[PDB]
Amino acid sequence: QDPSNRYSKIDFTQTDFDVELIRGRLKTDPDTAFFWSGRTDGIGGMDVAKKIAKNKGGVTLESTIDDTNIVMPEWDFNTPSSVTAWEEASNVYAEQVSGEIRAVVGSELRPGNIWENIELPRLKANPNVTKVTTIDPKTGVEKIIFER
Ligand SMILES: [Cl-]
Ligand SMILES: [Cl-]
Ligand SMILES: [Cl-]
Repeated sequence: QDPSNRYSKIDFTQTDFDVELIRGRLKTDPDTAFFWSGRTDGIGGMDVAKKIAKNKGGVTLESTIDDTNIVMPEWDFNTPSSVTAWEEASNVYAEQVSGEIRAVVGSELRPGNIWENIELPRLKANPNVTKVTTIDPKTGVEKIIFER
């Protein structure tokens, strides 16, 4: 659970996934966490979210995973173990955020996307979250979708 134990490589393509081994590495500083899902007019994805987050002084799930020396299984909608691993990592990341949260959300989302079905409900249940603002991945339009 220690955020400073963040240097030794944890490679989940070579070991069994257990989210409790990375709970500390998934911690974030307040008012920095980003989420993302979907595309607008084809524009979006994990890399657009990473660029937007880093330009605004924040982090994403994937940037946190990379920066803390974790390798996740390749996500594939038809490989159950990788679906479960990403769902659990997303849930623990979301459990631990605080303050003002941002999300790069496209107008077209995949069925079963983790944002609508896992992460956003977790954030609404998180008393430490004070605001959720979406950012369109193509246009940059921002909307406050939740403010407690
Ligand atoms: Cl994903
Ligand atoms: Cl859905
Ligand atoms: Cl997803």
